[PDB]
Amino acid sequence: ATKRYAVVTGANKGIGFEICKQLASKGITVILASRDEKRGIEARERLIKELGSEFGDYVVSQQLDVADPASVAALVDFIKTKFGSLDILVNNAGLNGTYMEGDASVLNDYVEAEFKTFQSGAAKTEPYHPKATGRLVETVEHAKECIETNYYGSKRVTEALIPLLQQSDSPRIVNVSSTLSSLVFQTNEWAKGVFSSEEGLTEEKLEEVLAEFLKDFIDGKQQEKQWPPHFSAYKVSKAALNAYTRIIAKKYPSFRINAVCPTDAEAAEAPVKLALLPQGGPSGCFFFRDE
Repeated sequence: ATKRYAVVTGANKGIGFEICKQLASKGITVILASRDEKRGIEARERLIKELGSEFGDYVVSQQLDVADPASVAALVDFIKTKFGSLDILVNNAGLNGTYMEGDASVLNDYVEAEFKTFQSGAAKTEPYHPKATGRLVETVEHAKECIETNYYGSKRVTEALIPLLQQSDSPRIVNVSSTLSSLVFQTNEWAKGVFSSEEGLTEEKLEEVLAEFLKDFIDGKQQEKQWPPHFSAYKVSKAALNAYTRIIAKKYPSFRINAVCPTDAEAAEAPVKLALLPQGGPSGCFFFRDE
């Protein structure tokens, strides 16, 4: 009933776009934030034409690069000067740390090998490239950008919007994570130890794991030190984001703050429900689709 305002980052396509669609249709006013201005503008255009001209006021595009303090800073001023309030933050902007060399479809063989780690719990530490048709590349620079967006970007956007969110009588923060965040994949036992702590976990300790991983990664010691052979930066940053979700969950008890692993409209249903979470929903939990 009460008019609400939401930001969804990385929302010009994919699941984010569907999150935006579903929030706007429930009467929420959505800020569609995207790394590129025109794609965000075009995404807004398609949503109102799909939803109806009566939603033109309920969807707004604003450019947002989460790795860029000035982009983040510009967005807070925009929400401040146009609306004055914020009730929902959905952190969906994210990077893989990976690309495919050669046949792009071999990626499904790499992803397949990872999900069989779920049904055996035996996390292999030696790299195994399923085909010579394609190769899953994980460069040093992509690992920095991946960590910088998935961890530091989300924290930067979250901390910048907390002051506005705290004037909500129901602030909701939703962090879009990934199944690869599961600790079954953390072959490095120290890092797994840090991430698993429920008491005495600090952001400084999280940042030490990220910095330590990036340094063994520079040094070419990914395998020496038992770091994941594939999706390595991706797994560590999204696992870090899960742990960070719990940290700020405990800091702000009046908020409901959660992470969720997510066609795209159905996968968007789980994060959208958490953005409209009743005041009694949990806080600090990792949901796979539906719990």
